[PDB]
This record gives sequence, C-alpha cells and structure tokens, in this order.
Amino acid sequence: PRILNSDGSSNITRLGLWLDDHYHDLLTVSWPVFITLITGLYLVTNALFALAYLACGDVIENARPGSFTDAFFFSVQTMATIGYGKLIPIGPLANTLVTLEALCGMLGLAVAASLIYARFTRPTAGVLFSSRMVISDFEGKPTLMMRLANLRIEQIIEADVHLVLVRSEISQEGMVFRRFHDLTLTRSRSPIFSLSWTVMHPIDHHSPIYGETDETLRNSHSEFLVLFTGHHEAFAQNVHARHAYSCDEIIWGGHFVDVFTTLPDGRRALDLGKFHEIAQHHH
Amino acid sequence: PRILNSDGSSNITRLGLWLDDHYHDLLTVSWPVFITLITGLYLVTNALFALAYLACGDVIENARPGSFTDAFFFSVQTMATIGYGKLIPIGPLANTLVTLEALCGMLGLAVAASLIYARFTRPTAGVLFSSRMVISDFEGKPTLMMRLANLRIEQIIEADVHLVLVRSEISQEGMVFRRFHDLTLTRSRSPIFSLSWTVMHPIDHHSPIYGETDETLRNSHSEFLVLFTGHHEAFAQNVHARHAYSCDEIIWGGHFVDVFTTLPDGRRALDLGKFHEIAQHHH
Amino acid sequence: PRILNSDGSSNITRLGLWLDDHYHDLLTVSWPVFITLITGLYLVTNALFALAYLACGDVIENARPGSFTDAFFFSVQTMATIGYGKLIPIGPLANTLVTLEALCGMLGLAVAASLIYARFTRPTAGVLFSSRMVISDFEGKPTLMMRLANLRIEQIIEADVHLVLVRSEISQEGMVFRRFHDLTLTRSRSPIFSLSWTVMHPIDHHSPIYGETDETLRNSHSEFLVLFTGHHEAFAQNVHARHAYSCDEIIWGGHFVDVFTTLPDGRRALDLGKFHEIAQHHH
Amino acid sequence: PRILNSDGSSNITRLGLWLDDHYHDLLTVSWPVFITLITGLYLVTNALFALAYLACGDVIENARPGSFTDAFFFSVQTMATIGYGKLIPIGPLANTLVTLEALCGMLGLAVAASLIYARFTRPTAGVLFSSRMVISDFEGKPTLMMRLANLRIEQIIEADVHLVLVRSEISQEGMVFRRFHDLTLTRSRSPIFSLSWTVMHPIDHHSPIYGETDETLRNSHSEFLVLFTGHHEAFAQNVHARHAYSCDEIIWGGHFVDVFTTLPDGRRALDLGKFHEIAQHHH
Ligand SMILES: O=C(O)CCP(=O)(CCC(=O)O)CCC(=O)O
Ligand SMILES: O=C(O)CCP(=O)(CCC(=O)O)CCC(=O)O
Ligand SMILES: O=C(O)CCP(=O)(CCC(=O)O)CCC(=O)O
Ligand SMILES: O=C(O)CCP(=O)(CCC(=O)O)CCC(=O)O
Ligand SMILES: [Ba+2]
Ligand SMILES: [Cl-]
Ligand SMILES: [Cl-]
Ligand SMILES: [Cl-]
Ligand SMILES: [Cl-]
Ligand SMILES: [K+]
Ligand SMILES: [K+]
Ligand SMILES: [K+]
Ligand SMILES: [K+]
Ligand SMILES: [K+]
Ligand SMILES: [K+]
Ligand SMILES: [K+]
Ligand SMILES: [K+]
Ligand SMILES: [K+]
Ligand SMILES: [K+]
Ligand SMILES: [K+]
Ligand SMILES: [K+]
Ligand SMILES: [K+]
Ligand SMILES: [K+]
Ligand SMILES: [K+]
Repeated sequence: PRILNSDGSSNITRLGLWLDDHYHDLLTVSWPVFITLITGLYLVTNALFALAYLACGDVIENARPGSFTDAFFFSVQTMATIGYGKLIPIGPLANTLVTLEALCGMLGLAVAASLIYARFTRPTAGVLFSSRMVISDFEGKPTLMMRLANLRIEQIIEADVHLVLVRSEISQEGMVFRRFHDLTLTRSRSPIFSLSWTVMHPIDHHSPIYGETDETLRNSHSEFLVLFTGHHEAFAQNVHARHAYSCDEIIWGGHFVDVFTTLPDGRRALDLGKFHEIAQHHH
Repeated sequence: PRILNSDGSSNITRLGLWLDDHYHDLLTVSWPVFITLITGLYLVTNALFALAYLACGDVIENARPGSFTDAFFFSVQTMATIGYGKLIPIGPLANTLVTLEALCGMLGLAVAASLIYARFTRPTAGVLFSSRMVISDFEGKPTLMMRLANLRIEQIIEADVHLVLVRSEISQEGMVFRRFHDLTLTRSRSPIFSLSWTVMHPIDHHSPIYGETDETLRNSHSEFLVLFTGHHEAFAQNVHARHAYSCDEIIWGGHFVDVFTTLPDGRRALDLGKFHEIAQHHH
Repeated sequence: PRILNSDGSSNITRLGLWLDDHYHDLLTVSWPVFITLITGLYLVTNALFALAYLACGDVIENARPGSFTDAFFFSVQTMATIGYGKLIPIGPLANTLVTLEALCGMLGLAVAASLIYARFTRPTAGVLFSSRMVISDFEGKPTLMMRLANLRIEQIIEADVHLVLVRSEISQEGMVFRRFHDLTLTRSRSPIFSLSWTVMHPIDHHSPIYGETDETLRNSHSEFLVLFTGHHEAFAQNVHARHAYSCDEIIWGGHFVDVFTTLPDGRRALDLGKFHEIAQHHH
Repeated sequence: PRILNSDGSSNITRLGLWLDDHYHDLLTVSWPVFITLITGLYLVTNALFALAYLACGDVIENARPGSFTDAFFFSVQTMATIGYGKLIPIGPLANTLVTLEALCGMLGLAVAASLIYARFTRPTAGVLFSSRMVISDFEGKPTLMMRLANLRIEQIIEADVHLVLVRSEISQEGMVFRRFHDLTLTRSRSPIFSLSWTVMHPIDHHSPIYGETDETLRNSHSEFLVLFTGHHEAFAQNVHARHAYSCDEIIWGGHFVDVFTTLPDGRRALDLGKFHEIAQHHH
C-alpha cells in the first residue's frame, strides 16, 4: 500500500479535530457549486429588495399592488441596471432604495469578478513525468533518474526540480519516524526549461540511498516525490507539478531512450513517443 | 512581560514622529469602513452631477424645475446606467454631462473593483502552530523543536520555515542591544508541505543557545519567533504565518506525541487531536 | 545550423505524440482570434436566449410574433443591460429568463475581463542584448563577456543573469548527450539594474570552456544561452528576457567599447550608440 | 557631483539611440494623462459609431435626420448601456451596430479596468532610511552601518537588504571602470521586518573598503546604494525601496542613538524621533 499516489497526493486518512474558511472555499468548490452560490445570493438579495419596496407601499409604477413578483423583477431590472422603463420607482423612498440597490449591483459585480479572476489565475504547469525512474551508471556513479517533458510550446523560466526521498528511519535514541531527504542533483535549476529534462541524483557515499537495494528500500517503505516549479511564459505566473514513485517503479539498470534525435535531413527533433521508453539488458 | 505575543505581534509602544497613505489605508480599513467610503464617494459625486444639471437649467425631462432630488436620482440612473427613461436629458449641455457621467460611472466601477480585488487576494496560510516548543535529545543532540499542521486539504509548495531567537546581548564594546538569530534547522525547506512538519534546531556548539538554561534564557529575555511561508496551491499565491514563544512555553525534556499512526485496518492516518500533546518523564 | 536562434528560441522539430488546454489557449491565441472567440460566444448565447423566449410564446412586447430577429435583439438589450424599453418581457417565464440572462451577462463580463487582464499583465523586460560576445583578458584571466542595456527609464530590482553553455559531450560510459552548464559569473545578481550591465564568466581551470578554442567549441556544437530576470518597477512584476549566441558570434580578443562616459561639461552620460561596438587588435 | 541621488536615482545623462512601448506607457503616464487618453478613446469611438448609424440612414427613432449630435449621444447611451429609451435603433442594420457597440462598450470596460488595476497594484514599501551612514567599532571590527524604519503597522516578510558599494577601479590590465560590490552583511535577511533594522557591513580584511579612508573613498568616487525588499503583509505583494549615500554622508566614528527604549512604567517603546540622531565624540 503506497502512501503517495502517482499524482503526488497522499493516502493518509485525516481523522481531524460553514464560513470558517469562506474565501478559500469559494475558490475551491466546483464551478457548478460556485455558480449556484452566486445565483443563490443574487436571487436572495433581489427578494430582500423586493420586500423593501413593498414595505414602502405601492411605489413601483405599473406594478400590481402588493405583488412580490412585480417588485422582484423590478429589483432585478434595477440591480442589473437594465431599466426597461415600464417598472419605475415612485417617491423618495423607492428612489433611495434604487440608489442603494444600484450600488449593491455594482459591488456584487466587483465581488463576483474578483472571485472568478482569482479562480482563473491558477494555471497548470503542463509538464509530463516519466512513468518510471531508473538507477544506472552515469559519469562513473550509479545514478537515480527520472525525466520531464514540456507539453506546451512556451518555455518555463528559472525552473527548479526536487527529488525527495521519503522513508521510515530510526534514530540512535530508538525513535521511529518518517522523514524526507531532498536529494542532491546534478542540475536542480534550469534557467530555461524548454522541451525535456532528465533529473539525476548521483548515488555517492553521501547519498541517503548509498548502498541501498530494492529490498532495503522496501524495508524502509521508501517512496520518491518529485516537485517541479518555474515561471511559465504563457501566464507570467509561477507553476508547479508533482509526481511520486514507489519501489515498484524503479528500473534498476534501466537507461532512458533518447527523445532527442537528428532527422535524416539533418534537423534536430524531439520524439516524445519514446518518453516513457526504458532499455534494459536481459541476462 | 513578553515583547512578542503568541500570534507574532509585538507589544512595543510606537511613540511616533488623511491621504498620506491612501492606497494602503483603503486596503486595510475594515470592510464596514471601506463600504462606507465607497458609498460616501458615490453619493457625493452624484450630488455634484445633480448640481451640474441644475446649473444648466431645466434640462431633465419630467423633473420638477429646480429640484435637487429629481436631478440627484437622474444622476444615479445615469451614472449607474439604469436609464429607466422617465428622467432623460434635454439639449447639448445635459447630454454632454451624461457622456461624462457615464464615463465616471464606468471608471468608478473599475476603481472599486480594483480595490476589492486587491483586498480579496491576500489569503491566509491555514497553518496551525504547536502551543509549545520542546528541547530534547534527537540524533545525539539536544534539539529545540516545534511543529506545524496544515488545516486545509491542498498542499503548500516550496515551504520555508524560520526559528528566530530574539534576545538581549552585550558586545565586547559594552553596548547593550537586542538582535535576532535565524537558527540553523535540520530542514528549513519542505518542497511540498502536506500535513504536519516538525521544525528542529539541533543545539550544537555553534548554536546561539548552546549551553543555555531556562535561567540564562530568561536573563537575556529570550523569545522565539517562527515564520512559515510557501506557495499555496488553493490560491496560486504565496502565504505566510507567524507565531512566537516565550521561555515559559519551552518544555525541557519534552517529546511531541506522534500525530501520524497506522490504523488497525492498516491505513496510515493523521490524528491532529494529539498535535499539542507533549510527553514528559516525571521524576 | 544553429539549434538556438538569436532570440533564444530553438529550431528543434517537435514530432509529438479543442479544449485540452483551454485556459492556456485563450491567453495565447492572437488578439484577433481572442476577440473573434468572445464575439462568437456572445452571439451564440444571445441566439440561444432568443430561442428560449420564442419557446415561451409571444412574451416580448412590441416584438413581431415568431420573429427570431426581434427576440435576438431583445436578448442583446437584456444581456448587455441596455434596456431601451421598447422590447420588454411579458409574464413570469420571460421575466425569469431576463433574470437568468442578466446574471449571464454579468458573469460573461467577469469572465472576459478576467481573461483580458491575464493577457495584459505579462510585461516584457525591455532589455537589449549585445549582438556579440567577446573573450578577452580581464583581471588576469581570459573572460567570456556579453552585456545588457535597459531601454526604459525605470529600474529592475534583484536582477539575475545566467550565461548557459549548451554543448554535446561524452560520458566515461561512452554515452553521447547534450547538456547545459550554468557558468560561474563575477556578478550573477544586480540588486538594481539601471542602465547597462556587462556579464562576465572568467575562464579559470574550473570553467567548462577552459582550454577551449573556436575549433573545439564548434566540434561540440557549443551554443550560449543568456537569461535575464528581475522585478520591474514599472509593473511591480517579474520580467525576463533571453538571447542566444553561436560560435560565429564570439569575438576572440574583443573588447566592448565603453558606453559610459563623462561629457565635456563634466556630467556622466550613457551612449548606447556604442552598445554593439567591439574593438579588436588587427595584426 | 554625485551620480546616485539620495533617493537612489542616477544623474547619468541618457543620450540614447508613439506605440513602441504602449502597455508600459499606459501604466507609467500620469493619472491626468491616463484619464485623458481613456476619455479621448471613449469619445473617438462614439463618434465613429455615430457616423456608422448615419451611414445606415435615419435608423434612430426620435433623432433629427442627419444629426451627428443625436447619433453621437445615442451611441453613448448604447455603448454605456444607459438605454434611456427615447433614442432607439430602427431596423436590422442599426440593431446589428447596437449589438457590436454593446460588445465594444463591455470590452472597453474590461480593458480600462485591467489597466487601472495594473496601475493600482504597485504598492510602496513604506520604509524610511537613515539620513546618514556611520563607521564605528562593533563586535571588534570597524563596521559600516545605516538603518531602516517601518512607517506602517503591518510587517514585511522575508525582508532582504543590500549595501552596495559603487566606485571606480583599475584592473591589472590598466582598464578603468566603475563596478558594484554587494557588501557582506551581518544580517542580509530578516524573516519579519517589524519596526527598525540596523544594517551592518563589518569591515574585515576581505571587505572592498578595508583600509579605506574618507580621502581614498572620494578618490575612487565611492557611493553607497541601499536596496530593501520584502513581502508586505498589507498588500500580499513584494515591495522595494532604495536610497543612496555619498562620502559626505558617512559619519566616521558615529554611533546611532537607540530608538528602542523601556518607558518608565516598564513597557518597551520605539522612538523614531531619534531615528536620524547620531552620536560623536568631540575631541
Ligand atoms: O536533461 C536532458 O535530458 C536534456 C538536456 P538539453 O540541454 C538537450 C538538448 C538536445 O539534445 O538537443 C534540453 C533542455 C530543455 O529542453 O529544457
Ligand atoms: O516532520 C514531521 O513531523 C513529519 C515529516 P513527514 O514526511 C511524515 C509522514 C508520515 O509519517 O506518514 C510529513 C511531511 C508533511 O506532511 O508535510
Ligand atoms: O557592468 C557594467 O558594464 C556597468 C556597471 P555600473 O555600476 C557602471 C556605472 C558607470 O560607469 O557610471 C552600471 C550598473 C547599471 O546601470 O545597472
Ligand atoms: O537591528 C536593529 O537595529 C533592531 C533589531 P530588533 O530585533 C530590536 C528589538 C528591540 O530592541 O526591542 C527589531 C527588528 C525589527 O523590528 O524588525
Ligand atoms: Ba446598464
Ligand atoms: Cl527532519
Ligand atoms: Cl545584527
Ligand atoms: Cl546534467
Ligand atoms: Cl563586475
Ligand atoms: K450591470
Ligand atoms: K440600462
Ligand atoms: K429605458
Ligand atoms: K453594473
Ligand atoms: K494579480
Ligand atoms: K453599471
Ligand atoms: K458600468
Ligand atoms: K499577481
Ligand atoms: K453591462
Ligand atoms: K435602460
Ligand atoms: K420608455
Ligand atoms: K453588466
Ligand atoms: K469589471
Ligand atoms: K456599462
Ligand atoms: K457594461
């Protein structure tokens, strides 16, 4: 049973212990729920203004006396600023409510637009993670690797990547705990991430997985979390993506197949058809 | 008497020495004050336009001659763009004012929406701090610790934490002063803060509190300030939270109770009911 | 054939393998396409509301019975909240649709404004790159250099620069690959970039181009990518710019001509007429 | 003649060499110019729509035939969506223009609001710089110092400061140039800047001003630039401030007067009346 899922979310059960987090919740409910809440508030406030006009008397021209329906639709036409001109206010009180309601309609528009824009400007990174990792020799050292691909044509600026080991350990005091290790990489920063990036942790005598095997990684229930971040040109915003691997998803001795190549007519090409392809020696 | 309160604010009295900081003040006044200011400006500018129309003569059809009331509500219906159609402008001057007022109504909407959105997009971190710190042995060293919990389901990216000692000191010149020490941590950066994070300062021979006791920390009026920051997924914005501890809130020999556990049916769980629980040996 | 073009884009052919990336695409299509899409949606939704009213019967006063045209323009006048007052709704159903349509008109405005603002707030850096690099002796070492100029009067805060070597290499395992080297600079950070900045990589015995010649750089198909980033005062936003050089664009022995000078009357001046000027000794 | 002014701007004369930078210029022109440009565009586009209606014939009810004035104000009432109801469109062509104009009015509102909000959300840091620097002994070393004060009640998160020496130098090749040195500080980062911060560069044997005097600093025309940056709580935005000092503004042997004190009744206080006060020994 894996703790981190492939998408980087955790299976940990949160035991725990309406408006406690309202701004957050307005941004994170589904769009159908969000639009329902806006609509609900919009209908509720029109009904309240409708009652306000009735409480003043018959102050709506061409409205049936005592009709909530006519007062409601006049409220709509006032708050939305349609102002057809058949239902119009009569007297100081009605005209004062109109002045207040028009302000409420404008303020409600500002609020709704603010929330919509805050929901919109949360772009995704558009990054693809290799389905597996590998451990194989590179530049004289066994090296843990995975790789990333850009699925968009715009580039990502000052891109950072982390390979994070999560495992259970024992302190010299005998205390058992899970902790994370942000592994040392050959490249942790790419000034411009463009097409594809192979992320590499050389396993030298300082690596937390130095001397480890498939068996000893499972014994410590080791998992690997990958975080990618950068400033995406398409949005002028920071983006981030995550992924996680289990011990079952490390190919010991594996070598990623090159995705960069030179076509027969000479021009260099990227072939993401090979992105998840890994070569192994079969004995 | 503590200088820093538990929430990270200071009790220092600012001795010191209307529109001096207007943008800042518009964003930091309470919402009732903010809405009152918008409403006030909205009513003031309609009155000024009302006087403008009267200064042109009887240029509002169906308006009583010389009536400020009728000119005021016509101004409202024009600036808010309701345009019921009973009060309408007559002649070039009135129609020019309408053209200007409609622009003012649209610009005022843009301004109000800009301020509302700037007030909205200041999210809180949703982080909980342990009510105490502890000092106890971990990995062979006495270690100062506190911990954090995420109260939301979304994660925080590239999370940073600081444990800051603030105390009074004496230079070799004999000058007395208070300064801060950003303490060295075992982990200062969590690429993905998800559920709970124990922040640890090992007290080695380079620590500014090496050899210190409860007595000597009080003698220097030592306090501890914690800053958490990170990029919150729910908002695509950086968030931050702070907390402070006094010497009374350090449990020497204390050990935090585990909040992570494995339920009987095997699945891993987080129990924040234990978040503030600390174990001590009683002699 | 260069891989990186002068503007920092790559000539690599992306082999590969409607609403799959809709938010991104709405922000990156050309403005004519964007406005066409907004207009299209705006006309489509008015037609749908027009059919809605007709499906209710003859519920639009002064509208010809069964006329899609009259129902369409009444829908426009309702969604845009013009409300001339000739075409008005009749009965509960029509007035309910008006209430829904006004909400749709306001929500569509919020959506369009959110997208327009997200497209707008992606400012350019306003930085000029020297058309060439040079390698010449400075402070006792052969040093690779290029330079930047600010084309605006506002300054750029916490400016970072990278000189990135990209070349083909061979590992001791015999694997061939292209990788990047973020070269060590004398100054990688300028707290305030104001007018012009000469970026320098001293070629010491640790430099990846130590001992290299024009010939050996071409043999490894070496290219140089420059990234500039910083917080632009004019926008209160991070900006970035990029540029790339080939081996043909390095002047060995070249010295940039000073762009800073003191005018005859004593005041210091910047002369960007000399920005691309390089001096060479001719033997 | 100083190059950097006290406010951090430079006196360097930019020799050099309508819509070349339009987005930048819309955000940086004065507010009167900005509002004039919006108004101008608003009047120009209404005139063009007015001509459009006239080109269709007498398609505006209650409008005088051939009157540009009546067509202009009908355009205003349509683009602003006032729709009084006296001037109304007649026929397919006029009603099509209305549909287009309403869209233009909504798009123009989105554009204006986007620009206004981009102009608004550029907050100032609210930081005060000491009018002078000092050089005096601290913790066994001559130390260059200045200090900062927060003029607001909200705090600044992850605050960074730079003390930057700018001076003219000579390389071993004999080349003369001005360069900057970002000086090593005792504290360059304050996790929470709250009230006042004394910034200190210890002048040890590695300092670029080690062994320097008032005379030798003037000979190299040395100036000192200070940059402050941080995440301001009031805005949830990064802010920055700058200041510069000349050799005339360094008090050799000076000691800043404490701004923190304990009032007679015991509570700690900040007295910014002393912020610019410096003590000197008079011989
Ligand atoms: O790390 C990798 O796997 C690729 C490094 P590059 O510099 C190789 C480019 C080529 O072979 O043509 C690509 C870096 C990037 O696209 O971001
Ligand atoms: O530092 C801690 O107290 C927890 C470290 P983790 O890696 C432990 C996870 C587990 O025991 O299942 C949790 C890190 C996080 O949630 O951000
Ligand atoms: O690196 C350069 O080429 C210029 C360094 P500066 O400090 C020279 C200023 C002068 O000669 O007057 C300019 C730095 C900047 O404008 O950002
Ligand atoms: O650097 C300074 O001059 C002040 C350091 P502090 O920690 C002194 C606080 C006191 O004396 O009460 C203040 C730091 C801050 O306000 O940001
Ligand atoms: Ba309207
Ligand atoms: Cl740890
Ligand atoms: Cl200090
Ligand atoms: Cl690499
Ligand atoms: Cl330099
Ligand atoms: K409206
Ligand atoms: K209207
Ligand atoms: K009307
Ligand atoms: K409105
Ligand atoms: K924003
Ligand atoms: K309006
Ligand atoms: K409006
Ligand atoms: K932003
Ligand atoms: K509208
Ligand atoms: K109307
Ligand atoms: K009418
Ligand atoms: K509207
Ligand atoms: K708006
Ligand atoms: K409008
Ligand atoms: K509008």
